[PDB]
Amino acid sequence: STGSATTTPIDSLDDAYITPVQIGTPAQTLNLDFDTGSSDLWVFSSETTASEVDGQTIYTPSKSTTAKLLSGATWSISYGDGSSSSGDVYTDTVSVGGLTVTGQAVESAKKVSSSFTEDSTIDGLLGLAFSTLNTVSPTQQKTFFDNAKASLDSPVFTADLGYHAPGTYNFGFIDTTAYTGSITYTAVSTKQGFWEWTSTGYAVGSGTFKSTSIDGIADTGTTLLYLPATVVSAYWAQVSGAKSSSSVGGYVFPCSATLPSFTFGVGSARIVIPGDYIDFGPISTGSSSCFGGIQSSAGIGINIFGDVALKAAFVVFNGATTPTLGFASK
Repeated sequence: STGSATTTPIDSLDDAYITPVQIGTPAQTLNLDFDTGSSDLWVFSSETTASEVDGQTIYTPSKSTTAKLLSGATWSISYGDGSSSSGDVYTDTVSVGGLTVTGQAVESAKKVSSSFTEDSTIDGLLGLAFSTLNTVSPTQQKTFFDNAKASLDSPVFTADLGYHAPGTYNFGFIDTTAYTGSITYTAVSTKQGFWEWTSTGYAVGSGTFKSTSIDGIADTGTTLLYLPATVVSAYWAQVSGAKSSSSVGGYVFPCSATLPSFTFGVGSARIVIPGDYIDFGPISTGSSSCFGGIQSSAGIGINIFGDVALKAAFVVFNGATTPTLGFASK
């Protein structure tokens, strides 16, 4: 089997992407944030505290004839951005772009943190990291991909995120029309439950390539590119007027400035992030100060190849017995 679904930016800055997901019988369609940096499929629901729901579409398990309580199961998650959610668990039928999993754990939120409430466009998350990170207790649950894997034509999914435009998540096949050149595959460590890999270096604009190992995660659920402070400083030093603002919480730059591209290494191959992808607009409405899309990972504890990086490539998440990651230009 295979599946193919369009993913759509939530706003004009590509702050996140939402993909429609069918849950239950008859189908309830929710727009979920596909997150290769986590491993829970959780949704706003009829059980979510009413004051914490503000425009989201909810899953109502009582209206699904295939929903079954996962008795005794609870879940609770906190994300790198400080947001969180928790609740109980049902199993139900979940379909993405034509691909159907029966008995998928659907984690129903009883509580969500303010950032989730305040974002009306995201109805939940669909985790695509390794199932070892799943928070369901007492019995850890499998991700949608893990459940589908054995049935897929090939045990892979791909992320093809658009710049200020829709893109595509495919399951079970590689669309050879969706990228240019070849796909370069690189080793993955699953030791932290992430799609963790090592970039071979970077360049800033037309500058020479610096060969240096950068361990980080391929994370579709993180908006920006977070790299070591040395790398980030080298980038922003090439932008007139850029500075790190402690009050704002990262590098900002005048929108009159021209942003250089940023290249990262995948083996001997190179992915070029165009300068425009690194502009995240005014820090506040009407401000001449713009927020940068490359920021320091110092104090996160890990480097994150988030959407800024991933949307510059066609990315293969290869879930073979020894997982690997593939990157192609497009």
